[PDB]
Amino acid sequence: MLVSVIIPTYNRPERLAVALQSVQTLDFDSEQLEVIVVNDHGTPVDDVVEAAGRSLNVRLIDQPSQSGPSGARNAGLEVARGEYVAFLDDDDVFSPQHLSGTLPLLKGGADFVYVNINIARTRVTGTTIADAEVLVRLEFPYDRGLLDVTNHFAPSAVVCRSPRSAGAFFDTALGVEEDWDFFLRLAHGHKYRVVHQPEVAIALHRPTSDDIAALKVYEDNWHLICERWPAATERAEQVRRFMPVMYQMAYASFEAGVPLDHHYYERTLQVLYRALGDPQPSPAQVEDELRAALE
Ligand SMILES: O=c1ccn([C@@H]2O[C@H](COP(=O)(O)OP(=O)(O)O[C@H]3O[C@H](CO)[C@@H](O)[C@H](O)[C@H]3O)[C@@H](O)[C@H]2O)c(=O)[nH]1
Ligand SMILES: Nc1ncnc2c1ncn2[C@@H]1O[C@H](CO)[C@@H](O)[C@@H]1O
Ligand SMILES: [Mg+2]
Repeated sequence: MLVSVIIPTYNRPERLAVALQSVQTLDFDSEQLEVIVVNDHGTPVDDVVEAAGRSLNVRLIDQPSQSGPSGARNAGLEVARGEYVAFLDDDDVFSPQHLSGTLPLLKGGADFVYVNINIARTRVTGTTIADAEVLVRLEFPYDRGLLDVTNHFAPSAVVCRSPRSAGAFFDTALGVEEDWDFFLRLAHGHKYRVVHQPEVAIALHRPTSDDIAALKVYEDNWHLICERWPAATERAEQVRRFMPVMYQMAYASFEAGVPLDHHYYERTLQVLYRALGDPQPSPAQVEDELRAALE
């Protein structure tokens, strides 16, 4: 009724158990909450789901074919009855404040809250987020249009007004950055009021020919998405120009068989945020920082 948790899942029955248990330890009245698990035509997870359902109002949906996270999430958005929807990937965990920390902002007039993200390089549980080897923390406020440049959060961090009621769904033609496209669909396409909640955190758990072709899917979907959704300030429209620069440097390294920094994208976001801010750096300066971020 109040909140629908949507968990797309695929061949990770055991991570899905951790995510569900992190819903069960929510500091929240469970009579107001439903959970929708969507098996994207992988190994069955009935016994995993029938276990948690002894406490949560849980629904298991079985896809007719492997549809990608877009098609699986959409299946959840279609039946989610909550005024509000909270996405949770099957390999991530909520903190117990995930809803008590976001719902007051939504009831107050927000349409879309994202919380802080801890990039967890060790597996954790919901009540033990702050016992993990935290590699990076994504905590960028919404004051600069960073989200217009490229994505800086993840669906496990998002609680938002019923997208089925807005008629806003995931694009099934995108297997990567389908979330970036969806966030802009809500914020621009449907004028959702985006608000950052920095007092709540999730734990997000995260070959050359292999790598070059992989990042190329990302750049090409990033161009697609940029073209579909123009930036809502001129500075952000200018700072998009440094993304193909960052890609070119990534490709250069990959071709020389040199590895990039572990979280070079997340170091890149910090450079792009800087470039969007009060004293504006010259492009040669950003370029030098994109270097360090990637080295
Ligand atoms: O065919 C698939 C693959 C995955 N999933 C589920 O989708 C979620 C995300 O999959 P995962 O492999 O964990 O994604 P990440 O690599 O962590 O992130 C991807 O999905 C993110 C949102 O989770 C986007 O931010 C990024 O573009 C993209 O890299 C999880 O619930 C998966 O179980 C499906 O339902 N179907
Ligand atoms: N604009 C973009 N948005 C999201 N991801 C992007 C991206 N450009 C590349 N990537 C690639 O996807 C992974 C990011 O964590 C990593 O594989 C790599 O950084
Ligand atoms: Mg993941």
